[PDB]
Amino acid sequence: SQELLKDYIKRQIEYYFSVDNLERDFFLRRKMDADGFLPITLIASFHRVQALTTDISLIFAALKDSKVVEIVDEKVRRREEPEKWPLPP
RNA sequence: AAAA
Repeated sequence: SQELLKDYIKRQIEYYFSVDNLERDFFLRRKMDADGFLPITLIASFHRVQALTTDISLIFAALKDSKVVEIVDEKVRRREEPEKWPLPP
């Protein structure tokens, strides 16, 4: 239900944080802090996430599971080697 | 917003 919806949200966001996407996603990388973190509310605005939900708690819940990303407070980053990805704004 |  919401469980199915959470799975779609989780895999969509995991794609954004995949190496294959990051190698070409200059916008996302310019919005990273030096440690790789982005506001979860920024990710929430992306078209394919917004299509699935506008419920921020479901977005947080969907990412709690994830082995691809790490959450610290309101921010999210790729778990593996996040500091290699940020770019100048 | 060529899955920012």
